Parts: sequence; structure tokens; C-alpha cells
Amino acid sequence: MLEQPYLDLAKKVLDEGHFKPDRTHTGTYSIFGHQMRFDLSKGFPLLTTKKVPFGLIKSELLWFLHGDTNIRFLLQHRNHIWDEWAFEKWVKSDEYHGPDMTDFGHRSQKDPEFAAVYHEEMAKFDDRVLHDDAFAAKYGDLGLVYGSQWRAWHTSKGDTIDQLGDVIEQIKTHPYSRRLIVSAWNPEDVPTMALPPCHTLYQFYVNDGKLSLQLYQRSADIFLGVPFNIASYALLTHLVAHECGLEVGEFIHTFGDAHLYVNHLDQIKEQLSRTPRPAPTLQLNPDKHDIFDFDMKDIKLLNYDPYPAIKAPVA
Amino acid sequence: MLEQPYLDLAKKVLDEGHFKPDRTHTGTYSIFGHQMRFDLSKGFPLLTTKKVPFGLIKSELLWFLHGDTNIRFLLQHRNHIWDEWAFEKWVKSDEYHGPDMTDFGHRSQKDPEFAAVYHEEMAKFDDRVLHDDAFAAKYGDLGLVYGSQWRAWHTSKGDTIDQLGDVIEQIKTHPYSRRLIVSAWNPEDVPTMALPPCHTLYQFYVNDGKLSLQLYQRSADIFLGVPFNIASYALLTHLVAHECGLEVGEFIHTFGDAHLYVNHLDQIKEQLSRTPRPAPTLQLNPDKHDIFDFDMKDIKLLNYDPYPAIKAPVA
Ligand SMILES: O=c1ccn(C2C[C@H](O)[C@@H](COP(=O)(O)O)O2)c(=O)[nH]1
Ligand SMILES: O=c1ccn(C2C[C@H](O)[C@@H](COP(=O)(O)O)O2)c(=O)[nH]1
Repeated sequence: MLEQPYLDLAKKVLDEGHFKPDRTHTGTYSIFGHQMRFDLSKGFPLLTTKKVPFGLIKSELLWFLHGDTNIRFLLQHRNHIWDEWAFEKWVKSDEYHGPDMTDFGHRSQKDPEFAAVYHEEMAKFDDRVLHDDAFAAKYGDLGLVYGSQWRAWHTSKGDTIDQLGDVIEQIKTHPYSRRLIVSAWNPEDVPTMALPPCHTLYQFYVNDGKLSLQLYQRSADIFLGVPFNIASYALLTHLVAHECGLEVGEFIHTFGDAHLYVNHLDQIKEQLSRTPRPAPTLQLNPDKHDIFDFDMKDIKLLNYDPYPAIKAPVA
Repeated sequence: MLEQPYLDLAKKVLDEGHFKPDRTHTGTYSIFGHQMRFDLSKGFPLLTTKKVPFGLIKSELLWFLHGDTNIRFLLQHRNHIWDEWAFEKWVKSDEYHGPDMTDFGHRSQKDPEFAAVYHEEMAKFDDRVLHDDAFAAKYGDLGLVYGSQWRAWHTSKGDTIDQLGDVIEQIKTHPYSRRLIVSAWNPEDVPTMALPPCHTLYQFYVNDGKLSLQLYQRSADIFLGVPFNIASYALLTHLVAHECGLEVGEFIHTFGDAHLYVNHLDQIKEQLSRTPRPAPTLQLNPDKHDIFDFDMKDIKLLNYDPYPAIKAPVA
């Protein structure tokens, strides 16, 4: 059905998987080079064989579209995906006096109480960001995330480029350009970076009255991370169709290392026995139109009827 | 056989082609999103159903690998592909006194003698670049081509980054990195550019002892331009295997708008009736090893037995 392209992508790695060590050797089955297409006029690519939080997808897409870099917008939308990127530098200088949280990702995972001390000093940190302009301003700002790469590229001779906002004036005035790319990869500040962008680039395209978008994902954690990535970029494809006064066609996901983290093998076999359900259908607020100054309430998901959720081990 | 992935890519555009105007409306049949793989241990992807100049492929790849930007290296290797990018600014100021060559690409195409005056003032220009250091230095330097993007990215706080030379120290010391990308797309100087890079990026990958490379081509002229692109990047895949002391696996070509220029339809039907011949096999000089300071003589093609050539109308 609509997601069938996803569930085969997980079976091919279950058959071509080269075991590849990486991580800290930790374990992967991977393929290199894969492309899967979703026809967004049949429905929205949110999985029906795992319940995926559409709420944490739109909160983050609209952080991206507002051009935002600050953990504070996400936290005051209960969406906590980016938190330890900034809870990481909290565990760094000056005011960091007290607990350990020392490359903590490792020890909460293996912990009775290392994790709860991790878990509390983190909400200490979080309801701080929510509450003082100076802490928030200092440590809640990640610097180089997608809102800053998409809406403010940093130039020599200091400017900021709005990459997004210029390819959409470009899709309004020249529908047939093959130069409609946004690149989240700047190669200058990429070794001075903690997580090199994974959505490296995407490219839109107008065929007869309708818009599509293709994405180069440099590395994708098949089970835990692709469920979420398919709907973030098939959301943005509906939103820029919205603003360009166009119709909606295809979302093409193309992949570099597509992998299955090894600690995740029993779980993805379980969803692999489930049978699809019909996918939801997304509609968007008709009367506001500039997506950049949209809020949660203008995006709704109807008839999402998921299977239950499959809980992680994480990546 | 080995190239069979190419000839089907031309038949799918002959069946899915949306006619798309572009050019100056001029004419195209295109698809959006396509991926074709070549297993480089069966042989080299140079077409056997068109004779493709392996000589103009390696001259240009080694310009790229030397980090060169100057029409002069290519001209003193009889390879003239980049010439009118710099013959274009010749038709610009100061010393440009005399002929017309005014967006000339158009009028030589439709010309009795507009073209020969185009054709002579161009060799005037060419054996000039070959002969004075100042003209050559001034107009034979294109500025932003692949040697300058691959081997000298331009940073804020003026440096130049060697993108290539760092991912190969990276493939020698960390074979399993999914962050091995080179991007030829800088989004700052891309509207102040005549031809936005078409090979936007590529990404290498080490699976068990062997190297592969995947390429995102933003726009590719199926008949006249892909024959050449497959062997330029499947050359570079053999050359960096060479230097990393590794083996050779796959070349994955992934595509954005793959198109068939309309003036080219009878010609690509003709090659489409030909039957493959076995592809050549490339060997490289064993005893020199740093590819960056290689010359023509270290790359040889054996048993290339092509069909005849199919002459263009151009793109
Ligand atoms: O939603 C997400 C989150 C993470 N990753 C990945 C891919 C790898 O598992 C890891 C990044 O590691 P590198 O590929 O950058 O080493 O995170 C995704 O693909 N999607
Ligand atoms: O060897 C080549 C030469 C040119 N092009 C292309 C693609 C388009 O035909 C044109 C570039 O036009 P834009 O896509 O940049 O508009 O040149 C290639 O793909 N390969």
C-alpha cells in the first residue's frame, strides 16, 4: 500500500546487510544507495504499523520553517528531541558545578540512578531555558541547526541567506528550474560540529501543475529515525505546495548508508508482521498562507488509525 | 550487461516523459528521481554503443584532481570542453574590440559564417591562452569549477579547504564513516554563477575491503552528457581505491531531473537498437600512487571496442 515502500526497505537490510561496525563498534546491518517514492496524493506517509507522534513532527518542522535555533520553542511545545544537544554544553563550564553527566548518553542507558540524576538535572536545565532570557539565550541556542541553515546561510562578508525563502520565490516565478536545491551542508564548519546535517540536501520540481521534493539523507537509522523523516519532509512538500498555489505529487527519499542498528532486530521483525492500515490525510489552514508564520493549529491529520507503538532501545 | 542500466534509463524517459519546457522553452522529456548502479569489478562503464572519448574524460578528471581551474591545462591536452565558459568573458571588455560573438551559442548553431567568425576568433583566444601568461592568467582562469570546489573551498576568514584531500585521509584512518561527502554546492556564490555545479555532491563508503561512491546529479542530459559522467566518476572511484590501498565496488549514480533534450530523439533510438559489447578494463600505474600528481600516461583503457559514434545536435 502507501507505506509499502518503507517496510521493504527494512526487509532489504535484513537480506543484504553487511554487518558494519561504527558507533563504538556497536553494530549495524547496512546497504549503500536506496530510493523509495511516496505518491502524496494517495495520503500522508505517516506509518500505520507504529504510532508515530505527528505532534513532535510538526513542532520541529515549524521550528525549522520559523528559522529558529532555540530549544526554548520546542520545549514550550512539549517536544523534547533536541534537548541533549544543548543539555550537552550545560555539562560544560560555569554554572556547571555539581553533577556528573559525563558522556551520559552512555551511562543512563546502563544505569539505576545515574540516569535519574541525569533525568533531574536535565529538567533543572529545561525549566530554566523556559524561564530566564539569559540562560535560554546562551545555552538554548544551538547555532547550526536546520532553521539556521535553511533560513540564514552564513556568508563571507558576513550576511545570512534565506535559502528557503528564495527557492520558493523561485518556484512562484520559474516553476521549471532544476536548480531548486537547499543545502544544509556547509563544509567549513562541519568538523567543528557535533552532528553533521543528515538531511544533506533536497531539491523540489514542478511537473504539470504539481510539486515534488527529493531528499539526500546521508545516514538513516531505519527503524527509529526514518518513520519520522518521511513525514517531516512530506509535510514540508504539502506546505510549500500550499504557498505556491500548486498541487502535490511526489516525495522521493534517496539514501546513502541506510542502516539497521543491531539492538533493534527483534523489534523491526515484529512490525514487519503487521499489515498496513489506510494512511491519514493531511489538510492545512486555507486562509492563512505564508507557511513561515503558521502554527500547530493550521495542520491537521485525519483518520490516522495506527497499530500500537514499538518501544525502542534507542539508536 | 554492464551498461544495461544506461540504456534502460533512456527508455524510461521515452515512456514517462513529461514534455517539459525550459531552455528557452526548447524541449525536453524528463523524469524526476532515478538511481542506476554499476559494479565496477565487472569492468569499466564506458559505453560500448557510442565511442566516447576516454581521452577527454581523463584530461578533465586530472584537471579536477590537480585542483586546477585553468582552461590552459585542458588546452594543452587537446581537450576543449570548458572553452566557451572563458571564451564567453573574452566577449567582454577591453581587448574585446572587433567581432560580435554575442550569445553566440545561439547563432553558430543557425549560421553559415557567423559560426566561422565565432570559430576563428575563438582559436585567436585559444592559442593566446596557450601563449601569454597574462591573458591566460586573466581569462583562462574560470574561478569556480570543480578543482576549486573540490580542493579549495573558500571560507569566511579567508582560507581554502581541501575537501578531497581531507575525506581521503579520512578514508585511510576511518574506513566506516558516513560523513565522507564532498559538496560542490556553495549556496552564496551560486546565483553570481553561470552554471551551478551539476555534480552537486557525491559520498564514498567502505564495505568489506572495498570502496564505492554515489553521486547526486541535479540535472543530466541523458544522451549527450551522461555517457561522459558515468566514466568520470567511475574513474575517480578507481583512483581513490588506488590511493587508499582498497579494492573497488560500486558506482551508484542517483538523479534529480534526468532528461532527454528533444532535438536528440532519433539519435538515442538508433543507439538503443545496438547490442552491448564487453566493456574495457581500466588499469592504473602501480608504482606512483598519489593520484593528485598523476598524468595521462598512468591510466589505460584496454579492450574498448565501441560501436560508431553518434553525432550530436548539441544539448
Ligand atoms: O531521526 C534520525 C536520527 C538520527 N539519524 C542517524 C543516522 C545514524 O544512526 C546517526 C548519525 O550518525 P552518523 O551517521 O552521523 O555517524 O543518527 C537519522 O537518520 N535519523
Ligand atoms: O555533461 C553534462 C553537461 C550538461 N549537463 C546539463 C544538464 C542540463 O541539460 C544542462 C544544465 O542546465 P541546468 O540544468 O543547469 O538548467 O546541462 C549534464 O548533465 N551533463
